[PDB]
Amino acid sequence: KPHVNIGTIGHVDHGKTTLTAAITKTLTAHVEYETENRHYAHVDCPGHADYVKNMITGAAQMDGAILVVSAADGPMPQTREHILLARQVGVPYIVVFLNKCDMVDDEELLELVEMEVRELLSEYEFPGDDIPIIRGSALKALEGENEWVDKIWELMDAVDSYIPTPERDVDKPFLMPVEDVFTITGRGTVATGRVERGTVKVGDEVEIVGLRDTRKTVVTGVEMFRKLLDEGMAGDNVGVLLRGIQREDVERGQVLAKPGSIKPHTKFEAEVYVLTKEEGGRHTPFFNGYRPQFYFRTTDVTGVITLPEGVEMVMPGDNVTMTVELIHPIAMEEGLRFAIREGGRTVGAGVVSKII
Amino acid sequence: KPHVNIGTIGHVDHGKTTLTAAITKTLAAKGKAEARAYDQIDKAPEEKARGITINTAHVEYETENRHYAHVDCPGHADYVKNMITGAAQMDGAILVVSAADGPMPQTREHILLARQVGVPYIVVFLNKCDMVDDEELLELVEMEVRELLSEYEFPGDDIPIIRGSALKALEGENEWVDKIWELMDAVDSYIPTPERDVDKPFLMPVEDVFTITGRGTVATGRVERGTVKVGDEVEIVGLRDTRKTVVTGVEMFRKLLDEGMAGDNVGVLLRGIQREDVERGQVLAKPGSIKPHTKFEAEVYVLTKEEGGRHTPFFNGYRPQFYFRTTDVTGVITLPEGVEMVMPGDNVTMTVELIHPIAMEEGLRFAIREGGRTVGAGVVSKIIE
Ligand SMILES: Nc1nc2c(ncn2[C@@H]2O[C@H](COP(=O)(O)OP(=O)(O)O)[C@@H](O)[C@H]2O)c(=O)[nH]1
Ligand SMILES: Nc1nc2c(ncn2[C@@H]2O[C@H](COP(=O)(O)OP(=O)(O)O)[C@@H](O)[C@H]2O)c(=O)[nH]1
Ligand SMILES: [Mg+2]
Ligand SMILES: [Mg+2]
Repeated sequence: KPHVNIGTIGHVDHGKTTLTAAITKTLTAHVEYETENRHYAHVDCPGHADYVKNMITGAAQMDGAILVVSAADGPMPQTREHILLARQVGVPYIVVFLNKCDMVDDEELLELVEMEVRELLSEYEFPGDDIPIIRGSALKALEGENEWVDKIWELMDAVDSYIPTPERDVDKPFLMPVEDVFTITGRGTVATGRVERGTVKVGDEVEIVGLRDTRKTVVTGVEMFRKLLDEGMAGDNVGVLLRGIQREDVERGQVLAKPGSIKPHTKFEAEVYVLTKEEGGRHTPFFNGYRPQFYFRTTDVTGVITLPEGVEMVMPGDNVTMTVELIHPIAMEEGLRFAIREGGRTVGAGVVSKII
Repeated sequence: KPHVNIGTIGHVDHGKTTLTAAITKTLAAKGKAEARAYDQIDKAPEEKARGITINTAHVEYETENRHYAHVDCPGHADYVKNMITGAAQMDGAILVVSAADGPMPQTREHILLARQVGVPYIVVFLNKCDMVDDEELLELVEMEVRELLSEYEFPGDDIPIIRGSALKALEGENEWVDKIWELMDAVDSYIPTPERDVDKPFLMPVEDVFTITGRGTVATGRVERGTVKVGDEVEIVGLRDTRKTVVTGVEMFRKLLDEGMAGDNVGVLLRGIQREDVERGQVLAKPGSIKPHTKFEAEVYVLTKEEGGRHTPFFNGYRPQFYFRTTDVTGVITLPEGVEMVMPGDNVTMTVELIHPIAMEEGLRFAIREGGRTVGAGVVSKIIE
């Protein structure tokens, strides 16, 4: 049965931890649980920076989120912050659990809160008019009341049907980041790496994207050492041979890809979290014009940072939306994670939020 | 064709993982390995020796002569645990020393651990010679490394020391690549090929003893090394005076076999032996091949709380249980000069005196147990007579 990564977002005390427990009983504290047609991994962080860092750099990468909103309070500023963040890091779908409905029985009051949640979701670019809003009480559900346990079921039905099962890596357009390039004596040039997505077979055309102008060629070999010939797929460590390609023609940090499926860019917006000293970062802040290294897949490229209008610095442990201009193009899409390094220290973790 | 377990040891940041990557890439260019990404060897997965977590990378490659399984580990604590209780004993090690820093404290500790766990042979890769062209400084570092090896009884005058650059080799610079070849020739030549378990002298730890009507007195266990068949002479070694007798049969699933082999779970029937003459914790062995001892030195890793172990230190005179193969035996610990207290998570050398003898030899692993939990993992480093 398919697996999906999700979690709970929304303002402090609105009920994420209780909902999380009520869901598990019915049917960064990780839990797993399953529905009839799907298995779930579920994250519930204890507030503040924990959400920021799981969402920018976490073990999972959320395929959808449950926004918890307390009927008693309405949307608060962390409700907004979390919706904004979700958009920034690429969370593809949101279902809402309107919680604490045991405390608010005026239907008219519930519809007010509902209207405002939808508007707030639509003010980022989520489709506020189509997102499921399930009325409930995680507390009364956890406490066994059949009335409210039923709505945990309704929530999980809405999760099953509205948050699609993510596209499997093997079904995506071929992509292999080039790890190294060398000549095998008596043979020729190979480009090695671990296939990230899709499938490749001898005779396929690929593009070599990033660092230099894109070129297209044909795959003349795919090898997994002493195990496999002619094909590879997501997860495989392979050497790829390419028609007409010498060592001067392919390098570490480029990618092999299905033609047209990914483009090179030098300029993008990203959401970045600045590591603390204790996390391995520096104690000093980011600033406009800072020119660290950006690590995207298998290479690192210098880039210049610009901070938002009227932000002069960003302190360790904080996050911001930054604009970046790289000195060389790199293959990239929205939602791609990267590290920011300077010297031998990881100073930042990012996700590409928009391509310019 | 012959298979050999090796690995890279040495102080943090000296270049172990970059060397490991460089070897795989060098041999990959000759169709003799899979080239392995530095970051995949560096970010080593977790392995799980019973409540103990060890971050361990495995690569494989071959030279003209042998197949190598090569281990590399991110942190000093991983090497501690790997060497004392990791899944593969090393048949040899490559000691990486930065020519820019010289020997450092993990350089010493790893040479010391290699000695304590019985690593047969060390070859040295004097790394980062791209940073150091002063011929005075090089020969100084090599003399220090040689002295340090000799201090722990390695043949510091015989040991090969290859001057290279892991980083330049990994980048493809031909002259540095040559030094990877020089290293692999030193590995092939100086690290001996280990004996196979089946060619070693028969040994089986006794698990249980009972009588089978119409067959005789049977000692069960799993054959560890060698082979056994009806008519062979065996000794019964440990816990009481050694006795020699004839194997009268070997059974598996209640049926008589032609022979039992390294790996088989068998019952060995023993001539002239009653059920009280043999017990759990004794070993059956090729006569003369193993001796019983009560006193030994060991290198011991003391588990943390989190691994299931103690939550307080122990002291000189600690008298726990020592679990050798199939049975616990009480022993008294004497700590070395200068060592007064041992904390959860420490590794130390100790002397032990058991209350009954056990068949043992240098290299034999054991657990230290107390109140039915494992508190330590040890290797017998020296027998004391
Ligand atoms: N009345 C009511 N209280 C709830 C409900 N769900 C949670 N709470 C309570 O509100 C407080 C905050 O809940 P919690 O799950 O920790 O909030 P979090 O900060 O979003 O994880 C706790 O006292 C909960 O027991 C509910 O459905 N109804
Ligand atoms: N200049 C130079 N640097 C090296 C060489 N070998 C490794 N390094 C660098 O030293 C650092 C540590 O190497 P690493 O292989 O991870 O050391 P390990 O902890 O012993 O695994 C890295 O920055 C390497 O790229 C070398 O031969 N020359
Ligand atoms: Mg909570
Ligand atoms: Mg390393």
